[PDB]
Amino acid sequence: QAVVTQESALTTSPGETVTLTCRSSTGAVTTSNYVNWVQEKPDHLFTGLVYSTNSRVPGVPARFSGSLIGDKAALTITGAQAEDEAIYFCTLWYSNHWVFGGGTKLTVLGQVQLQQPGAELVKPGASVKLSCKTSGYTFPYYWMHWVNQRPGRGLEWIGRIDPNGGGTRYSEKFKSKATLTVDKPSNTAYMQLSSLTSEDSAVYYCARGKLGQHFDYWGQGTALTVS
Ligand SMILES: O=C(O)Cc1ccc(O)c([N+](=O)[O-])c1
Repeated sequence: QAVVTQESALTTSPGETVTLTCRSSTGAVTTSNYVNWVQEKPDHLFTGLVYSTNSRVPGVPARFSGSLIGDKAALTITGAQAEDEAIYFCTLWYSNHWVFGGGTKLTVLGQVQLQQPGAELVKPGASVKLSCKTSGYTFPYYWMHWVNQRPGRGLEWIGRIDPNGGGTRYSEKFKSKATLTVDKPSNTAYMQLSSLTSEDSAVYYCARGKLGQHFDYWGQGTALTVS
């Protein structure tokens, strides 16, 4: 599997410009990798910033911009603000799966809603169905991705579902673990995990997508603990 590499840490000062980069171990990053940039703030708060290389997510401050610089993708912050101190992840599409970079911790010197329960404790060998209740957009016209993050580990794409017909795609790691469904009348996406083990303990995120536009809005995550 490809490895996506980002600077581990970078420092900027308020009002300066800083550029983060995102490299592919397979070769040059291209627009066919549909690179997306997401921002993590404390307490698992994810915000989509840029999708498909250079499109800014509506509502995101205009000082964020995405581009390709030679071999790699780049996120530039033009006039860093104090609140931009955060972890920035890129993710790349490799024909049939998403791979997240390891994230850059940026130090700054000095309507759409996806709703998830905060936490749930479950027993091993059981199954659990996690919910992602949406609002502020026409739910059938967008896919829903699911992503997890084990403690101290990186982000892993689980899969996605298209509510128009229920078509799914799963990562290799989750292809026999997760079942995605939707309930259109309640505009809710579901992820069921079966045969739970302690290694399933993680925060599970839902994130919106569709062809050409992925990970622009995120749920707050459900911290699932398997005893
Ligand atoms: O948006 C694109 O063209 C990339 C893409 C294409 C097909 C997919 O199934 C998919 N996904 O996320 O599972 C992503």
